Amino acid sequence: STIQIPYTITVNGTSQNILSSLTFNKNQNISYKDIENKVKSVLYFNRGISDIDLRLSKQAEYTVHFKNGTKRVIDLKSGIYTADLINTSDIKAISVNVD
Ligand code: NA
Ligand code: NA
Repeated sequence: STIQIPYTITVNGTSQNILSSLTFNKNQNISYKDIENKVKSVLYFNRGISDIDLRLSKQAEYTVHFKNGTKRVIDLKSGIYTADLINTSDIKAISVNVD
């Protein structure tokens, strides 16, 4: 009843094509706040980037890449106010960039 959604994290750059993914429930509507929590978890455990490191970064975002070719960029240092939910099975991949 779960699926993997691939993700990548850019902090200072790697020379690798890392095949990492996050576990989500299949075909479930979720919020951008839910995704933000999962992004924060992998930032900490994979890269040692804590919430305080995000507070002290000049810019940070994650981007949801949809299967239809469109994207939504979420600013990790700003509030999330949309009520829109998105379906996990419509998501192709998630990218994260922290400065
Ligand atoms: Na990278
Ligand atoms: Na913003």
